[PDB]
Amino acid sequence: FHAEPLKEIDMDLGHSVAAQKFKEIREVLEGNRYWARKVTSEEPEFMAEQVKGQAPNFLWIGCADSRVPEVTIMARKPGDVFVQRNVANQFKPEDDSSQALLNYAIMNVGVTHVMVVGHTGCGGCIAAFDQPLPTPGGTPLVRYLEPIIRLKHSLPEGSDVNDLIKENVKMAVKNVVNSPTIQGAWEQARKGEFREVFVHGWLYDLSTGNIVDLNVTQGPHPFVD
Amino acid sequence: HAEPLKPSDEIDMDLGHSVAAQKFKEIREVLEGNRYWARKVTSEEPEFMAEQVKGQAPNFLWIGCADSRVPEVTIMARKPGDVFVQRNVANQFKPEDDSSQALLNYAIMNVGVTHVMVVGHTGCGGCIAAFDQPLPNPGGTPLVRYLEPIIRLKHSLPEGSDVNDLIKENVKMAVKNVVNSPTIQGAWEQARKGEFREVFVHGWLYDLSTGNIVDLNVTQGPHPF
Ligand SMILES: [Zn+2]
Ligand SMILES: [Zn+2]
Repeated sequence: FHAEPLKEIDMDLGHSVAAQKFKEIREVLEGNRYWARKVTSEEPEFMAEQVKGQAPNFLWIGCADSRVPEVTIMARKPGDVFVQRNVANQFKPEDDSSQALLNYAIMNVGVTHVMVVGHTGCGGCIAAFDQPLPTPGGTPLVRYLEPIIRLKHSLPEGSDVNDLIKENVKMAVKNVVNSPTIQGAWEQARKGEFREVFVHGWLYDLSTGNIVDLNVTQGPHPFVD
Repeated sequence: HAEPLKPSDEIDMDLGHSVAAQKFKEIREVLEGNRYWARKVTSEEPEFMAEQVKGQAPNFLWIGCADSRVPEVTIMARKPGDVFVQRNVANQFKPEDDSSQALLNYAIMNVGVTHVMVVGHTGCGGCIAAFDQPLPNPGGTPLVRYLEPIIRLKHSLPEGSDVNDLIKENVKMAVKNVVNSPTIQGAWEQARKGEFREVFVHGWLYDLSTGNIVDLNVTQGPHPF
């Protein structure tokens, strides 16, 4: 919603303790100062429009991996893409976090397209790839990765890391589709009570920089062409 | 002598694989933007793709909000490979979640990050939603269940406190939660024994009015000063 202008809060980056002690911190904050000056002057109305609220058309459900920033790789702007990022782009149906996020995207800010986006070189999948099925689960990671481990064990023999990565996107897509939020949106949309919303599964290919559609899109109706 | 196909033709052909790009101009637009981006990067930076294929070594972990107006890489003028990211509604880091705890630990132990920034933002709908709420009859929709700690926080703040006050305190609460994490504790105790690099936690506030990131100066490291 509506941002109220700010107000001890101190804007001069000369007064940031960390920026005084760490070059890398100063660099990033100075990067931000320069970004803001630049944008303020090439689109004086940008900051003003964004203070009013947000209307992203997309929700990106993606991985924490530093190589996969959604706005850069989709060449978008702030305000285009509502985002969840966690390790190995999971959307667990039991998770309040994820259901709250998905419901808010769709019902409160007006998202139309939901993309689950995996990527090659995904350490979550690479790590799940050589685990045994749980009886119970070593670390927070192995436990968190349980559904991806189970998934690995349902793959045809000779399947590689990229097959796991791909099926993990499709599994997240199914989890999203089976949420109350989307099932509810689709029930309404079918009857013309709500806009149609779509869930997509994509894979970002680190070797090319290209997003590849895995074509597992679903909407309120049979999605064929 | 034979000329390559022009980029726009190659891109149209490349996107033929995507059913949805054939159905939604919005989707085609984002996949075209991506392809133009990837072409450019590959041309200006012939070995970007090569290095990112090999692995990642970000110095930062960003713990931020899903809000579409707050993409970390854009507003800090960074490149892919610089920032490992968690994004959820209103930038929570719940100490009992395996997902957050696994992400944090993976970032420090596996990925090698040195700085963890909790970043809140003005106009935060997560905070604005928890400002209105009475207290846990134990939570009437999963958003309310997810915003409990912020709902709690809200009721502890002095009378006349506004949204921006809650947003700031939410960052500090999150920072407190990360610091109290087993991961941070065990990096800090290990570091004080001169066995691990020092890792630091910061609290930032992104001001949508100006585009500036405010350091709230709540940085913690293994030692004071
Ligand atoms: Zn990943
Ligand atoms: Zn927010």
